[PDB]
Amino acid sequence: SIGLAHNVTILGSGETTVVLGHGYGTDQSVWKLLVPYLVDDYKVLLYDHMGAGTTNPDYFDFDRYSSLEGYSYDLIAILEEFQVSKCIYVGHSMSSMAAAVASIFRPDLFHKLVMISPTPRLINTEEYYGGFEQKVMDETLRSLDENFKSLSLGTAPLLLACDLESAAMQEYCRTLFNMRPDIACCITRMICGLDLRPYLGHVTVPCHIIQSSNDIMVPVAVGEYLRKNLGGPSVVEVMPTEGHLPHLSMPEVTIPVVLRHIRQDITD
Repeated sequence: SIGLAHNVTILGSGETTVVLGHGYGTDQSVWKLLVPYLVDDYKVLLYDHMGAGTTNPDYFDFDRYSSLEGYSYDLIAILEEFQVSKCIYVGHSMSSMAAAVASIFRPDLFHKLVMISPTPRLINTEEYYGGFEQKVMDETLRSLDENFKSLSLGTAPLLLACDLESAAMQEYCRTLFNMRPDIACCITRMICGLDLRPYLGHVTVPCHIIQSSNDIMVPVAVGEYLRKNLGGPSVVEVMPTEGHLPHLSMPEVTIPVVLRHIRQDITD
Protein backbone atom coordinates (compact mmCIF):
# COMPACT_ATOMS: atom_id res chain seq x y z
CA SER A 1 0.00 0.00 0.00
CA ILE A 2 1.29 3.46 -0.84
CA GLY A 3 -0.32 4.75 2.36
CA LEU A 4 1.64 2.24 4.42
CA ALA A 5 4.85 3.13 2.56
CA HIS A 6 4.28 6.78 3.56
CA ASN A 7 3.28 6.00 7.18
CA VAL A 8 -0.12 7.59 6.64
CA THR A 9 -2.03 8.32 9.84
CA ILE A 10 -5.64 9.53 10.08
CA LEU A 11 -7.15 11.41 13.00
CA GLY A 12 -10.11 13.55 13.90
CA SER A 13 -13.39 13.66 12.02
CA GLY A 14 -15.33 16.06 9.86
CA GLU A 15 -16.66 16.71 6.39
CA THR A 16 -13.41 18.48 5.44
CA THR A 17 -10.01 16.78 5.46
CA VAL A 18 -6.81 18.65 6.29
CA VAL A 19 -3.67 17.05 4.82
CA LEU A 20 -0.38 17.89 6.58
CA GLY A 21 2.80 17.58 4.50
CA HIS A 22 6.12 18.08 6.29
CA GLY A 23 9.12 19.69 4.62
CA TYR A 24 12.75 18.78 4.07
CA GLY A 25 14.56 17.12 6.96
CA THR A 26 11.47 16.48 9.11
CA ASP A 27 8.58 14.00 9.21
CA GLN A 28 4.91 14.13 10.15
CA SER A 29 5.88 14.54 13.82
CA VAL A 30 6.64 18.19 12.97
CA TRP A 31 2.87 18.83 13.15
CA LYS A 32 2.48 17.56 16.71
CA LEU A 33 1.58 20.98 18.17
CA LEU A 34 -0.86 21.91 15.37
CA VAL A 35 -2.88 18.68 15.48
CA PRO A 36 -4.73 19.36 18.80
CA TYR A 37 -6.29 22.49 17.25
CA LEU A 38 -7.61 20.53 14.23
CA VAL A 39 -8.83 17.22 15.69
CA ASP A 40 -12.27 18.46 16.82
CA ASP A 41 -13.12 20.21 13.54
CA TYR A 42 -11.48 18.24 10.70
CA LYS A 43 -10.40 14.82 9.62
CA VAL A 44 -6.62 15.01 9.37
CA LEU A 45 -4.32 12.95 7.15
CA LEU A 46 -0.59 12.99 7.93
CA TYR A 47 2.09 11.32 5.83
CA ASP A 48 5.86 11.16 5.40
CA HIS A 49 7.28 11.94 1.97
CA MET A 50 9.38 9.19 0.43
CA GLY A 51 12.97 9.33 1.65
CA ALA A 52 12.15 10.60 5.12
CA GLY A 53 14.13 8.59 7.65
CA THR A 54 10.91 6.86 8.75
CA THR A 55 10.43 5.39 5.25
CA ASN A 56 11.88 2.25 3.71
CA PRO A 57 15.06 2.99 1.70
CA ASP A 58 14.08 0.21 -0.73
CA TYR A 59 11.21 2.41 -1.96
CA PHE A 60 13.42 5.43 -2.73
CA ASP A 61 13.75 5.77 -6.52
CA PHE A 62 16.72 8.07 -7.13
CA ASP A 63 15.45 8.88 -10.62
CA ARG A 64 11.91 9.85 -9.60
CA TYR A 65 12.99 11.83 -6.56
CA SER A 66 15.68 13.82 -8.38
CA SER A 67 12.86 16.19 -9.36
CA LEU A 68 9.87 17.38 -7.38
CA GLU A 69 7.26 15.98 -9.79
CA GLY A 70 7.66 12.46 -8.39
CA TYR A 71 6.57 13.75 -4.99
CA SER A 72 3.56 15.48 -6.59
CA TYR A 73 2.42 12.26 -8.25
CA ASP A 74 2.95 10.26 -5.03
CA LEU A 75 0.75 12.76 -3.19
CA ILE A 76 -2.07 12.31 -5.70
CA ALA A 77 -1.88 8.54 -5.19
CA ILE A 78 -1.99 8.92 -1.40
CA LEU A 79 -5.05 11.18 -1.56
CA GLU A 80 -6.80 8.76 -3.92
CA GLU A 81 -6.06 5.74 -1.72
CA PHE A 82 -7.73 7.43 1.25
CA GLN A 83 -10.63 8.82 -0.81
CA VAL A 84 -9.65 12.40 0.00
CA SER A 85 -10.92 15.20 -2.20
CA LYS A 86 -11.18 18.98 -1.92
CA CYS A 87 -8.67 18.83 0.90
CA ILE A 88 -7.05 21.67 2.82
CA TYR A 89 -3.39 20.94 2.14
CA VAL A 90 -0.93 22.41 4.65
CA GLY A 91 2.70 22.03 3.67
CA HIS A 92 6.12 23.35 4.51
CA SER A 93 8.22 24.63 1.57
CA MET A 94 9.12 21.55 -0.51
CA SER A 95 5.81 19.86 0.28
CA SER A 96 3.60 22.88 -0.42
CA MET A 97 5.24 23.28 -3.84
CA ALA A 98 4.73 19.56 -4.56
CA ALA A 99 1.04 20.03 -3.73
CA ALA A 100 0.86 23.12 -5.95
CA VAL A 101 2.16 21.08 -8.89
CA ALA A 102 -0.19 18.20 -8.00
CA SER A 103 -3.13 20.65 -7.98
CA ILE A 104 -2.49 21.50 -11.65
CA PHE A 105 -3.19 17.89 -12.59
CA ARG A 106 -5.89 17.23 -9.97
CA PRO A 107 -7.51 20.49 -8.83
CA ASP A 108 -10.47 18.35 -7.70
CA LEU A 109 -8.31 17.05 -4.84
CA PHE A 110 -7.51 20.48 -3.33
CA HIS A 111 -9.80 23.10 -1.79
CA LYS A 112 -6.83 25.33 -0.90
CA LEU A 113 -3.09 25.20 -0.26
CA VAL A 114 -1.63 26.60 2.96
CA MET A 115 2.09 27.05 2.33
CA ILE A 116 4.69 27.67 5.05
CA SER A 117 7.89 29.26 3.70
CA PRO A 118 7.39 28.36 0.01
CA THR A 119 9.77 29.31 -2.75
CA PRO A 120 9.74 28.22 -6.42
CA ARG A 121 13.50 28.53 -6.92
CA LEU A 122 16.59 29.13 -4.77
CA ILE A 123 19.16 30.04 -7.45
CA ASN A 124 19.38 33.64 -8.62
CA THR A 125 19.01 34.72 -12.24
CA GLU A 126 19.43 38.15 -13.79
CA GLU A 127 15.72 38.79 -13.23
CA TYR A 128 14.90 36.63 -10.19
CA TYR A 129 16.40 36.68 -6.68
CA GLY A 130 16.07 33.37 -4.85
CA GLY A 131 18.87 33.94 -2.35
CA PHE A 132 21.66 31.73 -3.72
CA GLU A 133 24.23 32.14 -6.50
CA GLN A 134 24.76 29.27 -8.92
CA LYS A 135 28.56 29.22 -8.80
CA VAL A 136 28.73 29.17 -4.99
CA MET A 137 26.04 26.48 -4.84
CA ASP A 138 28.12 24.50 -7.34
CA GLU A 139 31.20 24.63 -5.08
CA THR A 140 29.23 23.66 -1.98
CA LEU A 141 27.45 20.73 -3.62
CA ARG A 142 30.72 19.35 -5.05
CA SER A 143 31.75 18.18 -1.56
CA LEU A 144 28.24 17.69 -0.14
CA ASP A 145 28.41 13.91 0.29
CA GLU A 146 31.50 13.76 2.50
CA ASN A 147 30.42 16.91 4.39
CA PHE A 148 26.69 16.34 4.81
CA LYS A 149 26.64 16.26 8.61
CA SER A 150 29.14 19.06 9.20
CA LEU A 151 27.60 21.39 6.60
CA SER A 152 24.07 20.68 7.87
CA LEU A 153 25.06 21.23 11.50
CA GLY A 154 27.08 24.31 10.61
CA THR A 155 24.22 26.01 8.79
CA ALA A 156 21.19 24.76 10.76
CA PRO A 157 21.27 27.53 13.43
CA LEU A 158 20.90 30.18 10.73
CA LEU A 159 18.48 28.05 8.70
CA LEU A 160 16.21 27.64 11.73
CA ALA A 161 17.12 30.91 13.48
CA CYS A 162 17.64 28.86 16.65
CA ASP A 163 20.57 28.11 18.92
CA LEU A 164 22.46 24.89 18.29
CA GLU A 165 21.57 23.78 21.85
CA SER A 166 17.84 24.57 21.55
CA ALA A 167 15.01 22.04 21.68
CA ALA A 168 13.94 22.95 18.14
CA MET A 169 17.46 22.29 16.85
CA GLN A 170 17.66 18.91 18.60
CA GLU A 171 14.30 17.93 17.09
CA TYR A 172 15.26 19.01 13.57
CA CYS A 173 18.63 17.25 13.69
CA ARG A 174 16.99 14.08 15.01
CA THR A 175 14.86 13.71 11.89
CA LEU A 176 17.41 15.22 9.49
CA PHE A 177 20.09 12.68 10.36
CA ASN A 178 17.52 9.87 10.32
CA MET A 179 17.58 9.98 6.51
CA ARG A 180 19.98 7.56 4.90
CA PRO A 181 23.00 9.59 3.71
CA ASP A 182 22.71 8.88 -0.02
CA ILE A 183 18.97 9.62 0.08
CA ALA A 184 19.54 12.84 2.03
CA CYS A 185 22.08 13.99 -0.53
CA CYS A 186 19.76 13.19 -3.45
CA ILE A 187 16.87 15.14 -1.92
CA THR A 188 19.21 18.03 -1.08
CA ARG A 189 20.49 18.27 -4.65
CA MET A 190 16.92 18.07 -5.96
CA ILE A 191 15.79 20.98 -3.76
CA CYS A 192 18.80 23.13 -4.61
CA GLY A 193 18.17 22.74 -8.35
CA LEU A 194 14.39 23.18 -8.46
CA ASP A 195 12.76 25.79 -10.67
CA LEU A 196 8.97 25.61 -10.41
CA ARG A 197 8.36 29.07 -11.87
CA PRO A 198 6.95 27.62 -15.16
CA TYR A 199 4.14 25.96 -13.20
CA LEU A 200 2.95 28.97 -11.19
CA GLY A 201 0.57 30.52 -13.70
CA HIS A 202 -1.26 27.19 -13.99
CA VAL A 203 -1.89 26.80 -10.27
CA THR A 204 -5.47 27.97 -9.78
CA VAL A 205 -6.50 26.62 -6.37
CA PRO A 206 -6.37 29.35 -3.69
CA CYS A 207 -2.95 29.61 -2.03
CA HIS A 208 -2.24 30.97 1.45
CA ILE A 209 1.40 32.02 1.61
CA ILE A 210 2.83 32.18 5.15
CA GLN A 211 6.43 33.42 5.51
CA SER A 212 8.93 34.40 8.18
CA SER A 213 10.03 38.00 7.97
CA ASN A 214 13.67 36.82 7.98
CA ASP A 215 14.28 33.45 6.31
CA ILE A 216 17.68 32.76 4.74
CA MET A 217 15.98 30.39 2.27
CA VAL A 218 13.12 32.72 1.28
CA PRO A 219 13.73 36.41 0.52
CA VAL A 220 10.64 38.30 1.66
CA ALA A 221 9.93 39.41 -1.93
CA VAL A 222 9.34 35.77 -2.96
CA GLY A 223 5.90 35.85 -1.33
CA GLU A 224 4.82 38.80 -3.44
CA TYR A 225 6.37 37.11 -6.48
CA LEU A 226 4.15 34.09 -5.82
CA ARG A 227 1.04 36.27 -5.44
CA LYS A 228 1.73 38.01 -8.75
CA ASN A 229 2.55 34.81 -10.65
CA LEU A 230 0.07 32.23 -9.35
CA GLY A 231 -2.88 31.68 -11.65
CA GLY A 232 -5.55 31.80 -8.97
CA PRO A 233 -6.21 33.86 -5.85
CA SER A 234 -3.73 34.05 -3.03
CA VAL A 235 -3.01 35.77 0.27
CA VAL A 236 0.45 36.62 1.62
CA GLU A 237 1.07 36.89 5.37
CA VAL A 238 4.59 37.65 6.59
CA MET A 239 4.88 36.76 10.29
CA PRO A 240 7.05 38.36 12.98
CA THR A 241 9.18 35.21 13.02
CA GLU A 242 12.66 34.27 11.89
CA GLY A 243 13.84 31.00 10.45
CA HIS A 244 12.78 28.70 7.63
CA LEU A 245 10.73 26.36 9.89
CA PRO A 246 8.73 28.80 12.03
CA HIS A 247 6.08 26.15 12.73
CA LEU A 248 8.81 24.17 14.53
CA SER A 249 10.87 26.95 16.12
CA MET A 250 8.20 29.60 16.86
CA PRO A 251 4.90 27.71 17.22
CA GLU A 252 3.41 30.29 19.59
CA VAL A 253 3.34 32.79 16.71
CA THR A 254 3.02 30.42 13.76
CA ILE A 255 0.28 28.02 14.87
CA PRO A 256 -2.41 30.74 15.22
CA VAL A 257 -1.51 32.06 11.76
CA VAL A 258 -1.67 28.60 10.17
CA LEU A 259 -5.00 27.96 11.92
CA ARG A 260 -6.45 31.21 10.58
CA HIS A 261 -5.54 30.25 7.02
CA ILE A 262 -6.92 26.73 7.44
CA ARG A 263 -10.19 27.98 8.91
CA GLN A 264 -10.80 31.08 6.74
CA ASP A 265 -11.25 30.81 2.98
CA ILE A 266 -10.42 33.69 0.63
CA THR A 267 -12.97 32.51 -1.97
CA ASP A 268 -16.68 31.73 -1.67
